Amino acid sequence: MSAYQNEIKAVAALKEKNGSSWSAINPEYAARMRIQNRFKTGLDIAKYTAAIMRKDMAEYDADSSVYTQSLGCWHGFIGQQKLISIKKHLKTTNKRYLYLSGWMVAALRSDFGPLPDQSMHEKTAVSGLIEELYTFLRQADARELDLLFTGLDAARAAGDKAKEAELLAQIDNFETHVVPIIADIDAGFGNAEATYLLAKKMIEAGACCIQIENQVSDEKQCGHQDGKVTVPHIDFLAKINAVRYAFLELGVDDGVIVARTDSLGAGLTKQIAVTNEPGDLGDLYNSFLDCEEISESELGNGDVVIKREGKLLRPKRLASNLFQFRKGTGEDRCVLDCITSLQNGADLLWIETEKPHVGQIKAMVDRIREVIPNAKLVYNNSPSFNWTLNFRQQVFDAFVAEGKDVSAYDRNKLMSVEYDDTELAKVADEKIRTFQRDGSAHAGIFHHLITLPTYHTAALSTDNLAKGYFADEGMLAYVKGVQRQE
Amino acid sequence: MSAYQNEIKAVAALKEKNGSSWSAINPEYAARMRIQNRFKTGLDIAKYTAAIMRKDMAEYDADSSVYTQSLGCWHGFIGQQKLISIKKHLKTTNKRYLYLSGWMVAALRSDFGPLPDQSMHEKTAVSGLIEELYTFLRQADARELDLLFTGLDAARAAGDKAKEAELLAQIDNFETHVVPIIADIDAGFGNAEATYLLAKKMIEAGACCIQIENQVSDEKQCGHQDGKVTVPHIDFLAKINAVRYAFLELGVDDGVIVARTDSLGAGLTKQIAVTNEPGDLGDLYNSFLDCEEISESELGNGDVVIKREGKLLRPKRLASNLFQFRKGTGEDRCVLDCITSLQNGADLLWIETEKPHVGQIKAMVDRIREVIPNAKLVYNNSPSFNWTLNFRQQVFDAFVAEGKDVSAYDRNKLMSVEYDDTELAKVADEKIRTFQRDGSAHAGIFHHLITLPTYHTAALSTDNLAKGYFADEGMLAYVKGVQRQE
Amino acid sequence: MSAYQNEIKAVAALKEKNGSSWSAINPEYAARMRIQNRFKTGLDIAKYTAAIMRKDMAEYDADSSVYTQSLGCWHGFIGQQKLISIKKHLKTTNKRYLYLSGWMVAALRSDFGPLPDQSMHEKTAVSGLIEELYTFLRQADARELDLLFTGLDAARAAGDKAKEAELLAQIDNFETHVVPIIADIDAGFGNAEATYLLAKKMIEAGACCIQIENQVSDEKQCGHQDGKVTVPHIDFLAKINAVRYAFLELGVDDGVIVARTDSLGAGLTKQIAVTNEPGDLGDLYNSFLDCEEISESELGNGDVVIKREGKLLRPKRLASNLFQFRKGTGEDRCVLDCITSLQNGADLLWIETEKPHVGQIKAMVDRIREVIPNAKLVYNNSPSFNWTLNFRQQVFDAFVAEGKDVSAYDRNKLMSVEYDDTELAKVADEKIRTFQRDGSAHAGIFHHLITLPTYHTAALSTDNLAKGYFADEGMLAYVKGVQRQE
Amino acid sequence: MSAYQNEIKAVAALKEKNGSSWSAINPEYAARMRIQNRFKTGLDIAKYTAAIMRKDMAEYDADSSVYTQSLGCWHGFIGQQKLISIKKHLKTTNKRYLYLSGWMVAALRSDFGPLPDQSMHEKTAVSGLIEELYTFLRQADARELDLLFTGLDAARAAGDKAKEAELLAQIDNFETHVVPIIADIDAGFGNAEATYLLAKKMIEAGACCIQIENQVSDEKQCGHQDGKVTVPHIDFLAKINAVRYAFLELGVDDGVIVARTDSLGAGLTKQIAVTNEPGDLGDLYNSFLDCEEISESELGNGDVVIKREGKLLRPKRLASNLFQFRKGTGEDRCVLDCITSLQNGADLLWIETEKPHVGQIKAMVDRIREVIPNAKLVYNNSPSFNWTLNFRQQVFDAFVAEGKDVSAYDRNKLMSVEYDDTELAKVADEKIRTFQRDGSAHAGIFHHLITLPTYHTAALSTDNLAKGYFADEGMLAYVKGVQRQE
Ligand SMILES: [Ca+2]
Ligand SMILES: [Ca+2]
Ligand SMILES: [Ca+2]
Ligand SMILES: [Ca+2]
Repeated sequence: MSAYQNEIKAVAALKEKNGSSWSAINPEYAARMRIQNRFKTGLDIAKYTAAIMRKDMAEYDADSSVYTQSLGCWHGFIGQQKLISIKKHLKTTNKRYLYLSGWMVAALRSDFGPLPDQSMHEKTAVSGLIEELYTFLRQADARELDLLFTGLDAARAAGDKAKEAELLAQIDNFETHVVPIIADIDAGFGNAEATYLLAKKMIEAGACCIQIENQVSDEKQCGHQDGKVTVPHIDFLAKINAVRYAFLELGVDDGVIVARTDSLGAGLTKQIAVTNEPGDLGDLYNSFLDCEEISESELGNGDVVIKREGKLLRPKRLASNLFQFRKGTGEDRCVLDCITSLQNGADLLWIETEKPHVGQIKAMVDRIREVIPNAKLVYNNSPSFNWTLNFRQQVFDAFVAEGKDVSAYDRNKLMSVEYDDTELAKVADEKIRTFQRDGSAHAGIFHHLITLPTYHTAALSTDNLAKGYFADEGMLAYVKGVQRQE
Repeated sequence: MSAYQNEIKAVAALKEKNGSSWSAINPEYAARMRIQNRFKTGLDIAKYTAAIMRKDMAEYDADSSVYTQSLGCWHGFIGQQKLISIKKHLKTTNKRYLYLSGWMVAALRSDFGPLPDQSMHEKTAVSGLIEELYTFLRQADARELDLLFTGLDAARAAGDKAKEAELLAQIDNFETHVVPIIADIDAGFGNAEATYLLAKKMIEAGACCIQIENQVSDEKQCGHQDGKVTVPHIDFLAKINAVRYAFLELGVDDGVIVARTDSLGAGLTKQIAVTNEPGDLGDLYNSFLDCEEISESELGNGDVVIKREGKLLRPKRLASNLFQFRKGTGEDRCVLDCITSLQNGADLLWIETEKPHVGQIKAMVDRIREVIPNAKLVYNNSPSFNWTLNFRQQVFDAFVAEGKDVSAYDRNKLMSVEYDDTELAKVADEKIRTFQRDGSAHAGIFHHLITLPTYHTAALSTDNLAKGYFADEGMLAYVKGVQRQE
Repeated sequence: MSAYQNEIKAVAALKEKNGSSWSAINPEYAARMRIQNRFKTGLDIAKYTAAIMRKDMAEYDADSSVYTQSLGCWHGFIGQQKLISIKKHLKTTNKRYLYLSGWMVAALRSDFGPLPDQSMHEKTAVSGLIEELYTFLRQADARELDLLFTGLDAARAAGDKAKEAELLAQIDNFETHVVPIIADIDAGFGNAEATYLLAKKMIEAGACCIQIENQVSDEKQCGHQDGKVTVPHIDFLAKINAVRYAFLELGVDDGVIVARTDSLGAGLTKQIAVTNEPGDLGDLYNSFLDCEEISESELGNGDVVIKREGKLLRPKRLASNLFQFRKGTGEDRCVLDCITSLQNGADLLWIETEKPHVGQIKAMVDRIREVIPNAKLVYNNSPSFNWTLNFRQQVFDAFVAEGKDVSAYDRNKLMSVEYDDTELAKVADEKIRTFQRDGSAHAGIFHHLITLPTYHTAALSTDNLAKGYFADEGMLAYVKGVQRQE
Repeated sequence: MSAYQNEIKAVAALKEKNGSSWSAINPEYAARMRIQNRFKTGLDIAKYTAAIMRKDMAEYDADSSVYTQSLGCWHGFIGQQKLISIKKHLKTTNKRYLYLSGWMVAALRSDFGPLPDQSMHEKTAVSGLIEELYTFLRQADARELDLLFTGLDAARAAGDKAKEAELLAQIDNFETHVVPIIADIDAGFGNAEATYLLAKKMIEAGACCIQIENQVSDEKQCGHQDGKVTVPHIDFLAKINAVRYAFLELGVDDGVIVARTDSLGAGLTKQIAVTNEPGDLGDLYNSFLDCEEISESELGNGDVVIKREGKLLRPKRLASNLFQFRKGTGEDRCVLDCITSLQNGADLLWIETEKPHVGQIKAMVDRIREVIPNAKLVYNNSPSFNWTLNFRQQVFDAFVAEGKDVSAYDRNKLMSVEYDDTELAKVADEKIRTFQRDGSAHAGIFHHLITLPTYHTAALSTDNLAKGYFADEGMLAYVKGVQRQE
């Protein structure tokens, strides 16, 4: 028997048990409400979506062409219209997820108004947006099912048996708009206990996947090129553990943790790591510090020094009480971070990079996979990269191997108003088009997202309408720009 | 002295008064924060914007070409990007307002998820959105002023006196993003006391203008063409009075009330109005009831009858306990509604119509203005009208006067895939382009809005990106669709 | 195996399945978190508590001495301390519920500040308080279980096997603080669809029982003694049905609906009920109208008249457009209301009375039970009754039967500073003490509550401390008044 | 002219200006609404209350008997009933403030449910409670004024001119329930920018006084007796500056900053302070570190050492990466903290102590006042001190000076069931009663508060009712315990 039939039977039995006092209750109508509300709680969503993500991860492991994608959405309505569009044009939700952007929560969803991306807003805005996204996806299910039940009644009123049968099949095979979300928790908005508390609220809202990072965003030195600040592994691993316990408490056994490393762009640290024996994680972290040998006499009062390899050394230290890593150690620290995360409870990796470059990320993933062979990445196709410059430049240098042409193209004015229609341009655009496929084939990327794309699409579409409506076009700007497209 | 200078002086004096304990306080830095926060409370916004709207109403009275416009915005970020676009392209905020759409609050901003437009959501979502819109507009001011103060410091560091002087002038003449809002309160979300309470919260959030309606939206009969339900004038006038007292309590002497009538599409009423003498408002309302003379013997048990003009008559009554107005009385009731509103405390009118038709609205406004000569309308350029059909049809019939052509155009397939490039089409589009101007010149329209335009622009722009990104275009859909435009 | 053991086994198996990457996860620690979070969602609470209430209703049906009690609580902390006190002193939660007072939500929990009890506040404050109450009860469970697991670890560290065994038994037999709540939804905060929407949110928050009323609180005439306003049964029954569908959609098959009638104190109605044949519910409702025969000539213009029993009659009508019921029909209308509710989907009754009087309520319940023999009441032991006056007066008149004494007691100054120690006083206090038992034995009362008792206890306890602390007692007022008691 | 008269005149003039369309507006009624809403925004409250606190601080400086008091309140209703009680019994609000307890926000007001006092909850709960407290105080004003205007109308209806005149005087001299609040911001819930953002929201809600602390509450080692963790002065001073800029931006020139030091119970620090020359604040902070001289050969790999007074020393360091201060340096660090705070922008001090002991606090204040002679304290009369033990013990040892008795009293069983009626007990209670007066006379205490007293009073009063109501007393527990007192 179908889910719909089973629910009609179930409500009819309650009606019978309760007798004539329930005479006004219509069992088929109640059944439709039940079918229209498949996911009654956020934890039901979290368990359902966790299983989907685990299946997708296994299918990617078997075939690197079968990867997953998402766009960051800053409101339930934006997520809803994205999933409606996916179903309309692409016919299945399979391999499409939501992304919860901490940047967009800070920029758009705080009671404080727009804030920078430093975990300064009220942390309930994060869990609030997850719940909102799933409320809107569940309502999209309910509306489409209601339309199907309306057509079912119309088929019945016309005695059309074939159409009734096709609609009942569409109802039984209905594809929910509810999909997995990768939810950004920043660094947990506090210590490990605070991380657990927030993760728990995010999972109760429906999240099957939590992304957590090893940086201290509120200590960035904007005046330094690599001004981000990392914590020792023990601090970050404790937060991974806190997120795991939130999943476990709630019964989401399959919950997914994405460990993000910011080490590539982080030249600083607040702490010197505790170390108990040489070669352990504390010692490895401290090994990257930029030190100098200063005689005990040449040392300033209050200077801080560390014993490394039998000598007392002075790590370079800013006025802000931050210590510096040696230049050029970003990649090495990322690889250590990532291996350590997968060895200690993370499920997926995120390496924050400064440009979209398949070879660069492949190099790091190859080093990681010589230790953890199926290590999988979530990759931010960042909206703050200038994709055209990066890729025309990338295709320029790919020429220089046997690129005859080279001299015909400057390399400094490549991004231009008009280098269009050139081979470098059509090829650059093709490399952009295949970037995700190529990174998933060669650099272990399981999931491709853009963090804040719908910030820009909402701004642009508002500007494009306002620009006409308030000026000579008046209502024609709306009719042409909006009404004619839909 | 400029506002900026005055604030530097003011903070320097406090620093001096407090002595060396305030040595770390930088008076110019504090002054910039004060300049960046011109509107410290919502009531400061409400008073500032009320004066703007009153000025605009006076300028429209003197010159019908000088009208005002707004688009409905469903989030602070959408309102913010609209005002940023206005300033970028059109160089002034003058004559541009915000509109708070009750439909979009119901559809998008409730803790219940999407709801129909029946005042069923939590009413604090309405005031919450007003505050959010003004938080985002105030932040846009702060960000642009911060950029100007940054350029001021750079001019000073370069010893560039002319540029320093130009920037100080740009700071002193800065045009705020804060503009008036026309805020939809539906029918007040309750009785007159409840209306006052909500209005007060909306005005405290910054609203200088409240739009209130005479319908009972939660009693619509969707099964009737003119299924809306009105209340007797005494009920509606009490709510106008409640809104006035909220403005007065808060000191917003100049607050604006828009009285919306739904009578054109309302064929029903729940109440029979109390009347004390013939010809008063109660009697006029009841005069429009659709009655029939039934002998006391021919009357059903429990039937309800009214004495009109010396006879007992039975008003037509639905099973839902609603009474029917005579067909064709919509316009007459609208004119009575509107005259009554302006005679009893409203400032502006809104006549809800079923199509964008200048002659139709002019006819009603002419009747109103023979009593109230400067009566002014707020006109919803409704997004649910098919603008192309309506206006090609309107231009078809404008031909038929001496429109030779007529026979060359069907009138039933006018809206078409390809009647484009015809004279009827180019002319229809021109009529759309000039619709607002023409209605403001001929039909007393002070303000033109669209209620839910940014619902559609957000949906469309999300669909247009998703359609490519998740299919073969991948990142090229974002680079082309988004990054290349901005 | 115990729940605790089963959860340790379950987490150990996941740890084994996942391998050394989960080495830091402690299965017993995770198991404790699971035991400490028995009720992971509000719907789990609603189903658990609904079964308790159904069991209690059956046990009351078998034995009228086994009734249930609650106190209204206005904050999660108040509910929590009530349940902690119950467990400490009375050793079981059995037969004790929570009550959610709509009056206290209006007075205390609105974003508007204190409001009168007219459903004018934001309706999400109602569901919000249910969730808060259950959050605090769940946290009380977690804290007490954490203390038991701490003692378990201490027993183990001391090698005390008997104590370890007793603590494991206390953990396996732990009695949750989570109990049923009777949740006031007023009249649904809107129409039937709105009622469904709010009920659904209240049930998702944990409520197994919803109390809904047939009055229109925002139309009370405070200037009339019996100034409340009722709706026809069809309107109220539609709202009962809406609440049932919310329970059914959510899978809370056992959900309980309390139908409250306000007819005893309601002399008015806004509507004249639709009636299709004599004797139906519409006709019965209209039968109670106070009408007068006026000749068609003697009738005012616009007067409204109804055909009852072959004649045209004019129901008495206020300027407010409300119709009057005949005096002395309150009880008859209550009995009709109640029978109708139980015949059409309600589970329990609430008859709002003007004084605590067992005989008065028994009279109505006897009439109801001659139709519905097991009809059960929820009875508000109202805090706005003067219990001492009512009951000394009640005991005075119980004397007058063969009460010799009568002359020794005035009857007008009975409530007095000093009629204490009299037989009338000690007996009046005893009648108060046994009031609930007696009403449950003789008047069908399944549940006794007080609506807003913790409003008064919080006010009193704050006043009693402030009165001393800020005056000569200083810190001694706190030490004596607070610290010495606990 | 009175405020009331002036407002009647003001509204009558608007009515006249607007003409007959405002005929329904009653100017006296509107005037009453204005009088009933004296404080239209939180910033109006903050400026009004800041001036009160500054006046009180000056009056305390002139006379140490004129000090101020508050009780922590966890809900607007609790604060409201406290101020109502003050006005009823003590006839003026003068010298009584509110206290906003961060502990009670964590324990009671978070969306997460009860949390420990570690700034882990959503920070908007803090500002939310300030706004709620002032909403309830403003409503208490409105209700009492409404009662006075009702009596005014009754006097007029009786032609009683003397009573009309007395009521108008009571209206013109009405004492608002709105008083200053000392608002706990913990350590700012983040860095200095985050502190500013939250302070701004708290001041906009009405707070004229912000209390900020130098500890890192989320790093406490509960396993250490003095397990709190401090930050170097530069970090704390930056947060003082952030709070000052919030006051200044908002125009609250008179805003008060309370700098709380936790150094007395803090034996740890996460950071070693940056120092530029000997004797500066960084060097002074580091001077308190507990170091040991270890030969470069005897040092572990990765050990951290500091140069102090020409030698390399190893500060004691926990596995948690925290450094230890020398035992017995708590008082010295408190005195440095406090002097530094008043020298760098704080207005008042708070020294967190472990027992209520006038001599102990006087000792520290004397050291502070030899540098800052009018330094003033806010003193927490902590509810977690056992006041009876501490003070019977204090009075026991005050005997031992020439206390003959000594031998008659043990000193270990002093707190007892029955040492009552002894001279030590009556004297201990008298010392408790005069503790605040004595500390204000001898130890510079301007303000005495209890942090979480209404947590306990609400728990106790709920338990005391539940204990009877649910057991044999039934309704008599409410009538006796509640109804008879009020
Ligand atoms: Ca992030
Ligand atoms: Ca509306
Ligand atoms: Ca109620
Ligand atoms: Ca604190």
